[PDB]
Amino acid sequence: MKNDLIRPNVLSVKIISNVSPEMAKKLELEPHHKSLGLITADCDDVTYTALDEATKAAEVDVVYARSMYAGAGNASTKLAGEVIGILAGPSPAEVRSGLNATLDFIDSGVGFVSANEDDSICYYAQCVSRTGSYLSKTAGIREGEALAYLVAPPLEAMYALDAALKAADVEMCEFFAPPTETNFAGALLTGSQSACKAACDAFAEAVQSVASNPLGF
Amino acid sequence: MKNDLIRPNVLSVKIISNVSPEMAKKLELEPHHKSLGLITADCDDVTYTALDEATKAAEVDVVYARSMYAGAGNASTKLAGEVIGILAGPSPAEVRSGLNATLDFIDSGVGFVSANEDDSICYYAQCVSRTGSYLSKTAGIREGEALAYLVAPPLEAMYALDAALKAADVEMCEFFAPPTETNFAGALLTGSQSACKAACDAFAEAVQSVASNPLG
Amino acid sequence: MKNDLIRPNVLSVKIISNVSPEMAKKLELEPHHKSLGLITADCDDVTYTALDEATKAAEVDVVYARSMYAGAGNASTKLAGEVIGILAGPSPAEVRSGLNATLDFIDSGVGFVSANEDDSICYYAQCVSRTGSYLSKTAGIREGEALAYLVAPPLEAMYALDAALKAADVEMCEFFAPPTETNFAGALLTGSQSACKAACDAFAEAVQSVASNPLGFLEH
Ligand SMILES: [Cl-]
Ligand code: NA
Ligand code: NA
Repeated sequence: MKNDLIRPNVLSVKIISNVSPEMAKKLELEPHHKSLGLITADCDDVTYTALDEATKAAEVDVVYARSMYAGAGNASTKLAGEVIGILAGPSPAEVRSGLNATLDFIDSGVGFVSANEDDSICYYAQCVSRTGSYLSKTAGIREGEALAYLVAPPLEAMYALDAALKAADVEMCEFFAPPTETNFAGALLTGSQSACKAACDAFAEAVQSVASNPLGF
Repeated sequence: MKNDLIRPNVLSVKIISNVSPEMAKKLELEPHHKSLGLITADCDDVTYTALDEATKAAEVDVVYARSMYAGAGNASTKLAGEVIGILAGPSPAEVRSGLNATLDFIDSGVGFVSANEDDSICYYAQCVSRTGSYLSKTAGIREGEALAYLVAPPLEAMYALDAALKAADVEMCEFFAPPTETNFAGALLTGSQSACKAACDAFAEAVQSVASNPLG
Repeated sequence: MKNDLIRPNVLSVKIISNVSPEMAKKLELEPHHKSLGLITADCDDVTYTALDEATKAAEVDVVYARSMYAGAGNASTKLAGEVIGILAGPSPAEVRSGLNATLDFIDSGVGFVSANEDDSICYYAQCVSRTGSYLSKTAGIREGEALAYLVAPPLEAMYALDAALKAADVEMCEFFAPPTETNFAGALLTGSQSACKAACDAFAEAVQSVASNPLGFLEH
């Protein structure tokens, strides 16, 4: 239904001790990163937000994070979902803490929101009040600054990003040009917490406007 | 069934009147681009042809044109389809004129055509008699010159492109190396209108030939 | 079930005699690339291995080879599968021999293997004893050198690759970072034949290990 949360799910979790030199080199790991935590899930941008939160709760860095082509609904295998993330830390203890924090966030009630009856249009309008080390690096902002994390399907996102930019004193940090691997689009916007919230609200309203009247021009 | 039109459908259309500077930058718009026209549909190359047609009698530029991964049949949301296009113009009125032209073309009877009994193989063989500003730029020809816009699934397209090039006095301008985002392939060929027509006919026949004997 | 072969299937095969010069240029064909063999199939990495074999068996080069987005299961048309390969040679006969060698290999018993009961996790762990001209070029090794060709879905692959690198005296030549077009991941590793074989076995076991307990420590 409209305004329902689309529930995100974790599919697979694994820890590696004493990562191989070859893999460390290929992943451009820092010397302290001896352990890796792997995770996959069926919702990419929620998971990216979750991994960022994990960098606040534990001594881990996000060293790999990528989306799958055509989204979770089109996965051909059980554990692929639509995202893989890799946390790195000095030992399995730090990594375990980071994975647990990631899991907790994914199960916290955050998620994409449905814009219609059969949940075939949905969006993400998440105000991150304090970034961790991953989304702050992605956006090119100081760790701890706020972000509006806005994602919707391609036309909805372009229309709604424009509305969001006009509604608040925010800057465009990163543009996810359509298509992302999952055939969405969006942006990371920064500003005061107030400004990011205003942008989130305006984005949500604008996506809903297009969902309610897709051919109205 | 074979030779049936695969009807293209427009899914969403919206106009942005006074585009924000932040978006103008990320989209690399020109200073005279004040308004945007957004469109999505369930068939990309038809939409690209329609956008180009819109540039012919309206002051609009195609500033964004991208296809969706794995095509319209694999779309996960209702309005994504398999293409997004953005027109930019001096005003919302002129953008609307541009979109009106685009929509008219998409509904004109152009489209992908089925090559077999269950429509599981299809192709585009469109003679663009007179290009606009978009496809002429893409192919590297003069606005107003002709193109054969040829698209099919990957093996069929390679086989049929060779057939078209042998059949007609045309040059390859742009090659859509397999896979495009939709897992198709094709090319833009240029030449006289009669040569592009001869290319189109030969392409269609060759795609049909492969569909009829894919392992021979 | 676990250890079942996922049978690879060829969907289309065609020969172009005397390719038009216009095509020949865009495909980056060489003066002796006068004719083309085209093949599509529903399994990409087995086809890449097969095309590499063809370069040993016949006077052909692999001039084009790409995977389709989101894999064969999501193909929208009948013949797209998840891979297109193009062989080129001096004559239709050498291309014909090339394609015959490709087809022979694809039906040889090679393939992805299931890691679980419903075959929803699968992997490729192929020891190429002696590379042809295609995979050697891809890996940056000399033709004739051995490779472990390792592919699995993203988490399984990252885990099992790291396991294979620890298990055997191999080096990573090429990393297929997740996602490939098919939403898999893997690598080409080189070393002696026995070492590549050791990496393959280690890769396969590590993928099976994840498949048998996808949620790791959450499940203990
Ligand atoms: Cl674990
Ligand atoms: Na699908
Ligand atoms: Na079974």
